[PDB]
Amino acid sequence: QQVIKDLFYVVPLSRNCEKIYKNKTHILLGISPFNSKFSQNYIHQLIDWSSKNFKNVTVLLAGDEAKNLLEALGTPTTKAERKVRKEIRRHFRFSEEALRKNGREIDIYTFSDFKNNKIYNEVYQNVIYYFEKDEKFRKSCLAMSHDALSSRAKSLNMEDIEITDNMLFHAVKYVLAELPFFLSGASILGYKESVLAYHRPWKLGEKIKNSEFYIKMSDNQGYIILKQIN
Repeated sequence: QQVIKDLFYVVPLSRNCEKIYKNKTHILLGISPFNSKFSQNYIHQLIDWSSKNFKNVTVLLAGDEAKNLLEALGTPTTKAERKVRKEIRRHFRFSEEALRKNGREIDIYTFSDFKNNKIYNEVYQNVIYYFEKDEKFRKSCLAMSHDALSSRAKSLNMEDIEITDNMLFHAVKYVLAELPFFLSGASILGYKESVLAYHRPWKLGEKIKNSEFYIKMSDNQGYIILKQIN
């Protein structure tokens, strides 16, 4: 189906991201938790299009710190942990169905699955270091945290809530834990190169690509925005 091959229009973060995308070596599909965009049908579209276009496909699901997003928006830890487990199981089920339909390996991980991986741990340590020591990087990470909480506030219908600093610093643990895959997902997983793919721009990535921090993306890592057009 040429409809499937053209399901998405790709917008690269940088010209280097475009080259990695055009090499079609590997795509990492970021599935955000507690986001109504990621229905069964949409996850199938992502994987169907990825399977026609890329040599290798991997799905990234949220790890343990997804509970922080709920704990910030008024969920006690017990309910938050159960809601995360349920959400990850559903994301896995839909992703596995579509990978299987395409004759693909069931290559699905959470960002918590790499605590014994030296690349993940060392990039994570770098992210934590500059979060503590570079106010500019810290501010950008806290803005990613604000974005994640604002979206779910609207999504769990709670837009009257003030987003406090304590909310931001609790939720930024999610941002810091996911960021190594934005920076170095190919090297963490073991592919020669990769693009992480998502449906929204990554403003911090634009700054990283503008050489604004000592935090850098790996040379073999790109980021693409997936749009759908008529």
